[PDB]
Amino acid sequence: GNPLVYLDVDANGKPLGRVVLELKADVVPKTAENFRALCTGEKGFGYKGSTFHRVIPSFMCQAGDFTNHNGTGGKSIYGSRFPDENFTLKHVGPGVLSMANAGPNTNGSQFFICTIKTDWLDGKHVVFGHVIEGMDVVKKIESFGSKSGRTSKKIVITDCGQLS
Ligand SMILES: CCOC(=O)c1cnc2cc(=O)[nH]n2c1C
Repeated sequence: GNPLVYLDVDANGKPLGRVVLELKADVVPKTAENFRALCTGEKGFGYKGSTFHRVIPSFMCQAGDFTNHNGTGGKSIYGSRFPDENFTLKHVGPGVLSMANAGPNTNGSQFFICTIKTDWLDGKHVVFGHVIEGMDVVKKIESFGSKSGRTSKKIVITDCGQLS
């Protein structure tokens, strides 16, 4: 079946809890596999210890830059970037998991979790899963963002991996 993965998240060094994500490998296998392996760290790099560096209330929480920790970096398990697999899944509401990018076919490791429907990203960002459990953690993260995206607490993925 589709992978279930987890992110355990701290804010200012204290645990907020766990976000569980379903990865829609049935729709976007290459994109799901990238995220799954970055969660386990099995290629020798991944999300463990990295941050939510850009968080905008009433929009989304972005993370996954495990190389530069600021939005300029990250890399996929395939190489630095990989193509947009498809745009079939849509940004339908809070809890959608989608790939950040800097234009067509620039997926790396950065991702975002929506806290609202973000329909204008349909056809531009590859949606590849959604929150199964832990929206409360997502709302805490969101509450530490700002209009500019700068966070007001240090939000760290302390642990991550695959549940199934
Ligand atoms: C994977 C591509 O990531 C981005 O394009 C990106 C990453 N981080 C930030 C912080 C910010 O304020 N803007 N920002 C952007 C546009």
